[PDB]
Formats: sequence, structure tokens, C-alpha cells
Amino acid sequence: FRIAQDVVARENDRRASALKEDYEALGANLARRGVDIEAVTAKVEKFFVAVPSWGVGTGGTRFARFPGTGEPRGIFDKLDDCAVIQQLTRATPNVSLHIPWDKADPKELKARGDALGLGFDAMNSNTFSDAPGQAHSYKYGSLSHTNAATRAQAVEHNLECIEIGKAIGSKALTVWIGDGSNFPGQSNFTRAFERYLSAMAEIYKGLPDDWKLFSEHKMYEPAFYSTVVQDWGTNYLIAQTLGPKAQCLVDLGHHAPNTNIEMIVARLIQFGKLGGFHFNDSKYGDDDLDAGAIEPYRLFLVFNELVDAEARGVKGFHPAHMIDQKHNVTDPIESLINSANEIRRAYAQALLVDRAALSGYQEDNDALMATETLKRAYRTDVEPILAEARRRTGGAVDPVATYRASGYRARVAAERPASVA
Amino acid sequence: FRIAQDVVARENDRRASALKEDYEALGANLARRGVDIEAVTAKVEKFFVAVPSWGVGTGGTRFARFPGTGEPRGIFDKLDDCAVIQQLTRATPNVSLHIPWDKADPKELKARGDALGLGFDAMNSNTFSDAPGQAHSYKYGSLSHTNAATRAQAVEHNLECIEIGKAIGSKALTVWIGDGSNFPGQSNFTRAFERYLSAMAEIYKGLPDDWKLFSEHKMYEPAFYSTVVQDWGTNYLIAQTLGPKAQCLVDLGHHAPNTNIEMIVARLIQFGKLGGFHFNDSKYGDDDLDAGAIEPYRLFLVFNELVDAEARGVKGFHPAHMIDQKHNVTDPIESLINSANEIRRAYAQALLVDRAALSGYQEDNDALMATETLKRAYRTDVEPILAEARRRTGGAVDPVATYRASGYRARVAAERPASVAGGGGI
Amino acid sequence: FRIAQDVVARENDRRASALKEDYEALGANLARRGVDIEAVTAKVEKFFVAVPSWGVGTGGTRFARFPGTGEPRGIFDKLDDCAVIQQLTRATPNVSLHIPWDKADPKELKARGDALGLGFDAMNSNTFSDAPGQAHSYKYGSLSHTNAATRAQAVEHNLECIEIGKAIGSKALTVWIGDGSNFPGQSNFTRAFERYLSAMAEIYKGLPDDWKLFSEHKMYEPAFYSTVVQDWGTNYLIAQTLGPKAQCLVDLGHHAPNTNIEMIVARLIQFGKLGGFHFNDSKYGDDDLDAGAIEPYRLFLVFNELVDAEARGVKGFHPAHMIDQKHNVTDPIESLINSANEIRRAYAQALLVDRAALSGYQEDNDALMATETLKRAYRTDVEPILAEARRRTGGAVDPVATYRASGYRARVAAERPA
Amino acid sequence: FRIAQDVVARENDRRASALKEDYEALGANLARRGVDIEAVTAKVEKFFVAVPSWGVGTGGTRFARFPGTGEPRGIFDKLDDCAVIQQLTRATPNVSLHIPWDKADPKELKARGDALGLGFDAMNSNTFSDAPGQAHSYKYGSLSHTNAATRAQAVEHNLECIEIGKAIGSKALTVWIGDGSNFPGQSNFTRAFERYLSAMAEIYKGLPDDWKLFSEHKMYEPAFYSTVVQDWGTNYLIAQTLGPKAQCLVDLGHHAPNTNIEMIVARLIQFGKLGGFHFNDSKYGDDDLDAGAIEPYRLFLVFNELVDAEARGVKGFHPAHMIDQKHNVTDPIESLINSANEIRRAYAQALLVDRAALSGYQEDNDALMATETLKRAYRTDVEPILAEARRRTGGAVDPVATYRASGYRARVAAERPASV
Ligand SMILES: O=C(CO)[C@H](O)[C@H](O)[C@H](O)CO
Ligand SMILES: O=C(CO)[C@H](O)[C@H](O)[C@H](O)CO
Ligand SMILES: O=C(CO)[C@H](O)[C@H](O)[C@H](O)CO
Ligand SMILES: O=C(CO)[C@H](O)[C@H](O)[C@H](O)CO
Ligand SMILES: [Mn+2]
Ligand SMILES: [Mn+2]
Ligand SMILES: [Mn+2]
Ligand SMILES: [Mn+2]
Ligand SMILES: [Mn+2]
Ligand SMILES: [Mn+2]
Ligand SMILES: [Mn+2]
Ligand SMILES: [Mn+2]
Repeated sequence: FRIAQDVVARENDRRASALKEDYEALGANLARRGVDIEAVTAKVEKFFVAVPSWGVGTGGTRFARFPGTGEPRGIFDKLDDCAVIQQLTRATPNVSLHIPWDKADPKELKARGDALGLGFDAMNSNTFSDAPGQAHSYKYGSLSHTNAATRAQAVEHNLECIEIGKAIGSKALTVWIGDGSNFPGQSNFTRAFERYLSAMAEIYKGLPDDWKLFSEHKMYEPAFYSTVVQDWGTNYLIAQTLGPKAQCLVDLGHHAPNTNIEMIVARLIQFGKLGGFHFNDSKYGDDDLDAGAIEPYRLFLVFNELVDAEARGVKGFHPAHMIDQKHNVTDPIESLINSANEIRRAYAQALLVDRAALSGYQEDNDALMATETLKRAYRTDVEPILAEARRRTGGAVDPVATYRASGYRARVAAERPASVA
Repeated sequence: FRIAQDVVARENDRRASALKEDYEALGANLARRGVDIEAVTAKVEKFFVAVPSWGVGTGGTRFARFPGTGEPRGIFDKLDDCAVIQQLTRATPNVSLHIPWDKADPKELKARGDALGLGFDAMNSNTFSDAPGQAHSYKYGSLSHTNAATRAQAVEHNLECIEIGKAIGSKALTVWIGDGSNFPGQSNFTRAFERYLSAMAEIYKGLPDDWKLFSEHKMYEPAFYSTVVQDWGTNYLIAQTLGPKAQCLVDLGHHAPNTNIEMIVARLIQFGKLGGFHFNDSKYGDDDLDAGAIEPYRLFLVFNELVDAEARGVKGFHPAHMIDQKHNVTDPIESLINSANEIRRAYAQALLVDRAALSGYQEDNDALMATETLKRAYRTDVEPILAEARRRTGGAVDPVATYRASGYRARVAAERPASVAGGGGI
Repeated sequence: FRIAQDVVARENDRRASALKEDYEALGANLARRGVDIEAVTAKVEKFFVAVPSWGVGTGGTRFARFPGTGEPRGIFDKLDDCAVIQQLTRATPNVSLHIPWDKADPKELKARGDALGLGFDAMNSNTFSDAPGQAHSYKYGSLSHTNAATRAQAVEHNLECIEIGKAIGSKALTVWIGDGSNFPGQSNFTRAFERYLSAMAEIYKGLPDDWKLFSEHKMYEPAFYSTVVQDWGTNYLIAQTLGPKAQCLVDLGHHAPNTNIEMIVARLIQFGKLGGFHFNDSKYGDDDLDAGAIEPYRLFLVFNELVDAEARGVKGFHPAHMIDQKHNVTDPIESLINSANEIRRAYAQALLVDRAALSGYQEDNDALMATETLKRAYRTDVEPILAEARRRTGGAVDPVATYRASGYRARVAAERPA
Repeated sequence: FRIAQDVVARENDRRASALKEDYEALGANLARRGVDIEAVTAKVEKFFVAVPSWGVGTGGTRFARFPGTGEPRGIFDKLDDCAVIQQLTRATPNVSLHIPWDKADPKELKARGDALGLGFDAMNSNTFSDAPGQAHSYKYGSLSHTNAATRAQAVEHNLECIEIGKAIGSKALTVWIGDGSNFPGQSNFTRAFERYLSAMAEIYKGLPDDWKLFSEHKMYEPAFYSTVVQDWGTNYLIAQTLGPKAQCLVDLGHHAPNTNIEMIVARLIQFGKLGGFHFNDSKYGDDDLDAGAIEPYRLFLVFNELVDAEARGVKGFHPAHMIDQKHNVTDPIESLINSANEIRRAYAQALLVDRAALSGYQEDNDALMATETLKRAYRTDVEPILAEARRRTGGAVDPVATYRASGYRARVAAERPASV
């Protein structure tokens, strides 16, 4: 136990009275609305979202990085920190690894994971930066590079990621690359995309029978004029071209200003290509902020589409849920804790939507009552449900408060050497 | 001839000397660059783009409409005005009709067109507004409306557009609808799209063997929260689902801020679904401004993708080019003239790109020289080519100047009723 | 009483038990948080926002207008419909008039208002469209038009709006114009702005000393290349140049994509030029949608700045609140009702913010707890407070439910055949 | 000379015949339009834009940095490379320094600049990153940080930048900070701005009589929710509050999507607060791409406002021009060369605008001819003018071509060891 059980117990007991009052009051309100609070809590306690290993350490911008104390030394330290998030929120049992950042003996990774009660989600390849000893640089691209030898090198890297994933329990590979151009004319749009498709076809051939291959689109950054996998349209073309094992991953902050993201989610689901999500929030670009910290309603609307899929009886729909955030001005552990909480919050609210009533309002084109039906769910403070879900599963009623009371950050700050070069 | 031939001749002779000097200088410059100016002019002379019948009348916004003098009374006046654009620019031989706005006897329409030297491009259906005597309102949608009878009415309307088109020589139907929602929850995104696909399938069944069905995406307006055919991704799904006769139409001002539109064009070409274009310019939303008046380089970049495809000869590839603009503060005829000119300008510059050099710089990842290779073409003032193309094909060296010298606007102002200012409405 | 009192009473009694349960539950929760629910309800009951006369009728786009049944046929019908919004929500006692759309005998307008329990907020001038008999067209502008006679005509129109307002109790003039250009070069940015400033100075000269002059910025539409009063920066320059009675009006949907609007609010307050607001919501452009229907948190953050101004001790700050929306696919009355409700919702939530705790986290740079402090207020379902506030002041526990139960729309549909 | 004169001469001679033909042809075309090409060349040769010391090295993103060969390490190597840009384009005689990146003995810096034929433009302070041994971190801000000692440290740093500038010939200090918040509530907008204004007032007090203080606004990045100096509105409030020595700096890529930037320029000019520019191009955010590589017309429209201000003799008009770009996938020197070229290109085209005709069309509300009047100027290929201006003043007819023929990159690659 990364966090002493007596601390979790003490903090839960300190807040037990208030939780009881709030949960029971909410339960009565929901009952009057025809909703069984117990049914909602039972589903919420089962909702999981993968934590990014790269989000456990402090992030930075192209301008600067301002590390905090106790920054993780490597993947093992990162797993230890992820274990804290899982213990307290009980919503993050799986971790997303990024290669080569987290490269290590697969057996050892698996051993540490099992010891901490953690599993592993989709693997993430990295051909948007150069590792030492590469025969070819990814400066001008990777899977879509004009040089065949460079593309082959990128393909082999992705295959290595699959090998590592197979050994640790992963069942998918997420491919996000920076491939694109910064100047008009620099790249032939079609040829670059064709090169990418050929390279991905090779990676696809290396997928086990029960694995999925996720391609992640992004409008811009690092490329500032054009990006090969720039949007969901191109992403759909990728998934459809590659095969049934290939699907699309939607990262919330990767869309053009004002884009209706929840519709994109609906479209991909309709055509069976919604592989998963990379949750985060943003206001300007790919800000990678704590989920729901900027636009909580949008997060709810995305989950409204996810829950509607279940309501429409979509078969074989098991999208992967993952947090993809960077924490530049907060304790990464605290931000991941509250972000996972916010994701469960939006999910819980989506479960509250009276879809029988909503369907009627949609049929009759009663736009006002239709939107009010979504709002009645969204306006509901489901914090008591999230807190109770944590209580019953060994978590903390107030995760961040318990984390702070444990003195964990100071502890690891004394065990981990800060970077000096 | 809408414009007296002696006026066209007089205004051309007045500018012939300067044109000769500019054309010969550009010719020498292009020769030093290994380019034969005659080959470029020959292609420019053959580049055509359709003009919208609804574009020759003054447009407006939801706040007001400020009509000018000599506004067209109906489709016959509109065709007469479009004839001026074609006579002077020689780049707009075909007109795009919108139903029911341009409803009229098909035989009479065909007759006026043939007499004016105009043909007809894609028909445009209208299920984004209610017409008098209409049984079902399109307030909450049309092809994707929840009410079966309303969807059926919309389908029948589109089939009627096909029938009118068949009678006048049209070979395509462009479908743009406002269908969408203004509030979260109002529409079920998936069910609405399913209804749309089913309705379009019925329209597709009524398409002649040599016809095309174009669906046009738009991010927003009139719907302000969600739109059924919101972007090119959804548009691709539509075209792929319907069949080989269904393709996507790209309207420049219908994309999210900062979208790389030229890439969308390339992607659609790659997958054989680029049906055509709706040219215009914009800075904020679907502004429908004169093509190239705001971002001329973007227009060139779009044409760079078109010419690349036209270069490696993607056989059969014949996208339907059309101007889709609204003119709220200028003489519509003058704006359409200069807009058509700007479209030919971008095309001409794209033709100047050294494709071999560009390919070399792309393969070598010489980003700077690759971009400079495009700029060397774009920086070239091709006006002499555009002017000479017009001069030798019956047009005017300086179209707007000749239009003004003819006094055409004052002429039609005296032949048509005066207009009154009003509220919103296109 | 547009809505029968027995209907209001009936529908309130039907929901009285549930409200009592929810209100008491919330009261207990707030007490544990050191907040007295009664103090919040008292303030919510006094928060008012003006309703736009041009918003009670169905709106439309440049593509089409789809009227519903019982459409108001003029300003008098519009006042009758506005009376319904006020009676049920008790949050919209004042109506904003637009001239010449609402031209009618000022004396009669006032008489109708008094009879309906409605007052009048800021007057709105219209030099973005042409009226019959107008000597000069506003096609190429109004207050900033290159033609002196056209500018003078626009100034005179604004002065006429002031005279109408003085007769009905209005104390402010809001000026929003479409002036701008659709093409580079069409206008000389500086000269057009100089003309605008000179014309506005003439309006200011004729502004009563008990009135305020509000200028409203807008990034684009109807002008699609440049707009004279395009943003808050230009707006500030205008207000500062004209004088102390001139201030800036912030319409939520009039900003560039991703703009931090709440910061603009804070800036104008700091420099004493925040005249008021035009509430609405949007996702793409100036969509004019129901307030809070798209981005409810943003609305809360705007109110967080308004409440902080009070907490900071800002003096002489009494911004004019107005709803500026168009309703194209809903019953205008229902939309205005729920929009007024949403505005009070955001206000109530802003009042729940623990200012002392927030200040502490801000000074200590505890970003996570600072943001969580705002969320603790925002996540609170204040509907019971809004409902009780309405019940206590003569309104309805569930406004739209009561509205539908009354059959008012069907009633006016029958009274206003089309 | 960084580039051998015989190479410059040789590469000019091999392109002289074509230039002669193009310049004479453009001269005739302009003559038919009532314009004296020599008059345009005279103005173009006097247009200068400062090159950023931090621009000659290869840039990167938060994801990675892919250095090229012969990367300049330190201000001395950087000045050597900036010297090449000036020698070949003759449009960048001054360099913008950034402290502490370019820290070096002032006397030595000035001596090096003088020897290379380079001057120094506005100094740039850096309180958006932490330097080793720093007592207080700028993680949560600098000039507007909540902690007094931190603000004091930031103020002192800026005063140090002024001292360095005074020693080398600079006459201005540009202040761009990342100060802001990533979460609603994290900062109190007003209090943060008050702190910023008070701190800047202290910096203002340290300005020599003939110095200017430039504040640079930016919508976002590094702050992703709010930024203290977020737009030109706040920037204007800053300048007006601080005093006559304080003006606003407009960086093209620092505005919200679809913003009409040229109007912002016009507004600042009208109120005498246009301190200067940071030229670059962009398509999505603050991309820092080569000027004019994405939207050349927008660049021309900005220059149209600059030339109009001059035409009407606007009082107090004298903006400082600077390039602020990052080069991630090109040779930095080549990009700066062509960027400086694009800036002079837009300027030259703006000079071609028939101001009398334009004024007439504006007064008569002839929108179509007004816009065509701008287009007639913009459509003109002024490359011959730019090239001839360079040829007559010691520069290269085709700068990048001469640069590549010189083998300069390979030369410094041999003199400067790469990481690998
Ligand atoms: O979102 C992404 C890049 O912006 C990808 O998912 C990356 O792999 C991830 O963020 C780590 O950099
Ligand atoms: O672009 C469109 C609507 O914005 C469609 O093409 C219309 O049919 C056309 O613009 C006429 O309104
Ligand atoms: O917002 C506005 C125009 O976009 C102004 O407030 C108008 O006067 C109002 O909306 C009525 O059109
Ligand atoms: O533009 C800026 C930051 O985005 C400032 O001018 C910086 O000081 C400059 O770019 C160096 O990073
Ligand atoms: Mn991601
Ligand atoms: Mn990302
Ligand atoms: Mn169109
Ligand atoms: Mn359109
Ligand atoms: Mn408004
Ligand atoms: Mn508005
Ligand atoms: Mn800058
Ligand atoms: Mn910058």
C-alpha cells in the first residue's frame, strides 16, 4: 500500500457523516425522478480509465519546464505513483506505457504491476523524437518519411512495442506521429498519406488475433502547416483501409476551434471505428489540461454519446478509455486523481439521463425539453455517488485531501534525486 | 450580345498596346524559366467555372438587405446578367440553377440559355426554407426530419429538380441542407444521419446514368449546435455509402477556423470522391465573399492540388467548378467577373509550378526550396495571360472597365423596377 | 395576469412537497459548508435581467425563418408575452425596446408596461437597416459612413431613440451598428473610426445627464472583413474618449474563437467601463442561443468575475444585464424563461464560492485547490434556490411546466390567427 | 566577410542578365502605371528588420528538437551567422539579444558586433524560464507573481537587461512573459494585472530618457487558460498607464483565430502606441513560421497600414521591426534570409498602392475598385526591385542561392562539433 490504510481510514471516517447525508439526500431526489442511485453507483464503481505513465511526472512547454519535488526517476517510480492514484480513486487500475520512455525488462514491468495491483492498457509508440543510435532521424517524418529505410525503421519500432505489450498483458497499440509539413509544397499530401498507409499495413500484419491498432489524429503540432493524420476523416480512411483490427482514437484537444467533437464520436461509433479516447481539457489548442477543468459540459456530452451507444444496442462496443494529460503547474498525482474523478462524474451524469423521455422529445422535435432533459442529468451533483463508489472499493472519500494528509509527496521527494543535467 | 460589340472592341483597342508589352515581357520571363507562355494561355482559355443564378442579385444578411439598381426580376433577368459575365470573361459558360427560386418552363429556360450562349451546370435543391402551399415545414429538418412524410416530401422535391435538369441539359444535382440542431440533445446524431442516408438513397435511385449527386458539407449555419453533413469526413461516408455516382462538394467557406482545406481536396481526389467546388473567400465564417479577395494564396494552394492531379493525369477526373458567393456591397455582376478572373488567376499560377523541381525538393526534404518553388509560380503576375486569353476568345482585356464603359447597370436599372430595402434574407 | 393565478397556484402546490425536500436538503448541505441558504435565496430573488422585445417572436437566419403559432404581431403583443416571462420567473421585470421595430406611441407603451408589471431598460437604436422614407441608405455604413448627411441622419435617429426612452422610463441608449467593410481597402480603418468617434460625440452631447451611452463591439457580421467597433479594445477607446457616461457592453457571442471572455469582463470592470451585458450562448459565431445551453461553465465564470468585483470592494459598479438572443427552433417564451433561469443559476453558484478559501489558494499558488474551490460552487445544484425564490415572489416552481399547463401558446395562437 | 566577396560577385554575375531584363521590364510596367521604379528601390533599400539571435539556431517543439549541422552555440557563434544574413540581404543590420541566453561581456559583445557590421536592436528579458541558481522560480509567474520577492527578482532582471543594452547601443527593452494561469480560479485576473502594472512601473523608472519599453501581448502559451497580457486591449491599457516611453509590440502569430490583425495595427498607430513588430507567419497558433510563407496577403495588408500611416504623416509613427521566428525543419539562416525578403516584398508592394485612387474609391464606397487597387499593387512581382536593391548595396541577387554556393553551412559544421 503506497498510502497507509490507517490514513485512508481516518480521512474516510472524518467525512463519513457528511457523505451519508449527501448520498441519502441525492438518493431520495433521484428516486423521485425514477432513478435508483444504487444502480448508478454500481456502474460507476466499475468505470475505469487508463493513466498515462508520461503524465505522472511534471510536464512543460517549448518555453520551459518547472519540475516539482520527487519527480519519478523512471518507469518503476512512475508505476509506484500510479499505484497511489488507483488506491485512492479506484478508477485507474491500468497504466498506458510509452516506448522507449518506459523501455525496461517486460518481466520486471509485469512483476511491479502485479505487485501494485496494476495492469497495462494500450502501448504507445514513439517516432516523433529520435532515440540514441538510430540509423535514421525522424526530423522529416517517420512512418510517412520519403526514405523507405526510415519508414522500415519506424515499422520495426512499432513491432517492438507490440512484443513488449504482449509480454506485459497489453492488447493494443496506439500510434500517434508528428508527421507533416511546416510549409506549403514541402510535402505531397497524397504521397505522404500513401507512404503512411503502407507502413501501417505492415504494422497491422504484426498484430495478434486479439489486438487492436489505434491511430490518433491531430490537427497540428509538431507540424504547423499540414499533418498526415490531421483529422477524423483521414483517421476513418486509415481504419477502414487497414482492417477490422484497426480503429480510431479521439483525443479531445486535437480538433479545430469550435469543432463538434461529440458528433465525431457518434460518427465513428456508427461505423464501428471508435477505438478509444484520450481524455483531457483545453481552451486554445492541444493544451492537455485536467479533464473537465475548462469545459465540463462538453465532457458530459461526449459521455452522453457513449451511453447512447449502449442505449441503441450497439454490439461489440468496448472503447478504450485513457487520460492523456500533461501537468505543468500542479502535483501530477493530484491532477490525475481529480481528472479521473471528473471523468467518472461526466459518466455518472450521462447515466442519469432519462433516455425514454429524451427519445420522445427528439421524435416530437421538442428541442427545449430535449436539451433540458440532458441538463437535468448534468446539473445533478453526483459527487456523493463518486465518493461512495470509492468508499466501497477501498478508495478515499476525498482522494486529494487523503493524499495530502499522507505526506506522500514529501516522502518520495526525499527518496528521488532531482535531475542535475 | 448583352454588351455592344463595338464597346468591347473599343475598350480592348484602348488597352491593346500595354497588354502587348506586358504579355511579351511575361513571355520572355517564362521562356527564361523554361515555360512556353502560349501553352499556359491555351489552357487558361479552356478553364471554366459555373456562375450561380442566385449570385447576380444583391445578397443580404439576417440583419438587412440593401439592393442596388436594376435588380433581376427573376431567372430570365438573371440569365441575361450571367450572359454579361460570360461575354466579358469567357470563363463562365454555364449557370447553376436553384429550385424553386428559378422555377420556370424548362423549354423557355433552355431557349434563353441557347440564345445567350449559356449552358446549365448542376441543379440545386432547396429544402432549407418553406415555399408557399408547402404541406410539411422544414423547420426541424428535411431529408433527415423525424417525420416520414416530411422526408418523403423532400425526396420528391429533389426528384423534381432532376426532372427539370434533364429537360435543360443539366447533369448533376447538388444537395445542401440546413438539417441539424441548435441544442444538445435536440437531435440524436446517429439516427438523424441514418435518416439522411436512407433519403439520399431514394434520390440516388432516381439519378440518370450520366448524372452525379453532390452532397455539400457545412460546419454550421443555419444549425448552430450540430449539422448532419457537418464536414468532409461525414461527406465521404455519404458518398462512399450511396455509390459511384455520389461525390463530395467542397465549399471553401464551410470549414472550421484554420482548417487545411487544400488537404481535404487532396484526400477526396485520392479516394475518387471530389465532386467539385463552391468557390468564394472568407475571413470569419461562411462569409461568401469574392474568391481570392481575402486569402489569394489559399486559393492558389487549392489549385496546386487540382493541377497536380491534372498533371499526373488522373483520368476521368473532371470536378465541377462553381462560384458560390453572395454580393452584399458591390455590383453582383462586377464581383462575379473579378471572382471568375481570380479563379483563372490561381489556376494559371498553379500551371507555372515546376512539378519536376517540386517533386525533387519533396523527395529530398528541402522544405525551403519546395515552398519557394510554389512561390515562384504564385508570385508571377499572370494578368497578361488572363487578359490575352479573354481578348482572343471574344472577351474584354479589362472586364470590369468594359462593363462600366458599357453602362449596362444603368441600362438594366431603367428596364427593371426599383427595389426597396428590407430585413434579413439571402 | 397573462397566466391565471389558479394555474400558477395549482402547479406550485403539485411540486411543493418535492421542493421542500430539495430545499431543506440543500440548506443542510450549505450549512455544513458555512453558508446560509436564506442569504443566497434573498439575493437570487433580487437578480434581474432585461428581456429583448425582438426575442419574443421567432427568429431566423439569412436562409429562412420558420414562425411558430401565435406569433406576436407587434410591440404590444410582445409586451403581453414578455409579461408571461416575468410573471413566471420573476427575473425579467424590464423589457429592452428596439427602434424603429417597436415604434408606437411611447405613452401607450408605458401604459401597457405599467398594467403588465413591466418596466423598460436601455433603448436600442437601429442604423444597420433601412426604414421606409429614409433619405440616406445605411448600406455602406451609418455613424461612420463617408457621407456627412448619412452620419447626421444616424445621429438624429439615435437622439429620437433617447426621446422615446425618456417617455417610458429608460435611462440608457445602446448603440450597435454593422459598420465595417467586406473587402480589404474598402475602408480606411482609421478614418472610419474617426468618423464614428465624431458622430458618437454628437450623440453623447445630446445624452441626458441621467443616462448612460453603451457601445457594443462585435468581431464580424454583417461586415465580413473589418468592423469599426470590432472588439473590447476599440470599445474601451470609444468609452474613454466619449466621457464618463459612456461605457462598454459585452455580448457573449461577439468574440473571436477561444477568447477568454471572463477576462475581458474583469478588465473593463477594473477600468470602470463595463456598462453591461448581452447574455446568450454560442458554439460557432454569434449564434444567439439560449444562455448556458452550450457552455454553462463559461457563464458561471463570467458571473464569478461579477461577484468577485463586489468581494474586492469595487464601488459604483451596477452593470446593466440584458438577454440578447434569437429563438429559431423553440417557443421564444420558453427559451427566454429557461435562459433567465440559467443566468440566475450561474449567479447563485457564483455566490456560493468560498472567497476566503479561493483567495488563500490563489496567494499560495495552489492551482488545483483554487480551481476545485470554484467547482465546489459550480457543481452545486442550485435549482431548489431558484425555484423557492420564484415561489416566494409570485412565480412558478417550474416555469416552463406551468407555462405549458396554462395552454398560453394555444391561447395566443387562437387570438392571433395567421 | 562571412561570405567571400568573390563568391558574392560570381553568383551575382551569373544572375545579372536575367535581373537586368526583369528590372527593365518591371520598370516599364510601373512607368505605364505612373510609378518610378527607382523611387521604390530607394525606399526598399532603407527598410530594415532586426534578426533574433535565438533564430539562427534550430528550434523545436515540446515533443522534440532535430538540430542541423553547424549549430551555433552561444551569442558569438550566433552573431557570426546573423552577419551572413545581413551581408547577403542587406536588410538585417541589427540583432535582437535575449538575456540570459546571450550573456557575455558587454564590451566584447559590442566589439564583435562592430567587427561584423551588426548593430543591436531591442533587448529581450527572460522571466518565463528558470536559470540555474535562481533564488525564486517563475513557475507561477514573474512580474505578476503573488510573492513580492519573486516580482522584485523579475524587476531586477529587467533592469539588468537595460544595463546591458545601454553598454551595447540598444535603445529599448521588450518584455514578454508567460504569466497567466492554466485553471479557472488559479489567478485573480485583476489582482494579477495590478501586480504586473506595479512591477512594470518600476522597470519604467529605470529607462534612460531615449529608451522605449515594449510590452508584448499573447493570447496563450505557456498559459493555457488565461494570460495577463493576453491581447492588444490589455496591451494598450499597459502602455497608456505606464507613460509615453511605453508602447505595444504586435507579434503576428499571437492572436485569436480569424483576428483582423491589420486593424489592431491601425488602432495602435492612431493612438501613438505601435512600438513595433515581431514578424512571422502561422496557420494554427503561435507557429513562428517564416514570414509570408502561409499568408502573404495578410503580411501585405499589415504593410498597407504601415505605408498609409507614413503617407498621411501620422504623428509619433516609428515602429521598430523585428523577426521572431523558430526554424524547426530548415536551415535557420536560409529561412531568416527569405523571411527578411518576404518582409521587404510586402513593403515594396504596399509602396505601389495608388493612394490617391484608393482614397477616391473609399470615399465613393466603390468597394470593388478599392480592393482591386490594393490587388494591383500586391499582384506585382517586386522581386526585381528587391534583388536590384541588394545588388547595388553589396548583397546577393539570390541570397539563398549564393548562401548555398558559398558552402557556409558545411564550413561552420566543421568548426562546430555536433552532439553526435
Ligand atoms: O496526444 C498526443 C500528442 O499530442 C499523443 O497521444 C502522444 O503520444 C502523447 O500525448 C504523449 O506525448
Ligand atoms: O453554401 C450553401 C449554403 O451555405 C449552399 O451551396 C446553398 O445552396 C447556396 O449557398 C445558396 O444559398
Ligand atoms: O447583438 C447585436 C447584433 O449582433 C445587437 O445587440 C443588436 O442590436 C441585437 O442583437 C438586435 O439585432
Ligand atoms: O513571442 C514570444 C514568445 O511566444 C516572445 O517574443 C519571446 O521572447 C520570443 O519568442 C523568444 O522565445
Ligand atoms: Mn493523445
Ligand atoms: Mn495531444
Ligand atoms: Mn455552397
Ligand atoms: Mn455556404
Ligand atoms: Mn447584442
Ligand atoms: Mn449579436
Ligand atoms: Mn515575439
Ligand atoms: Mn511568440
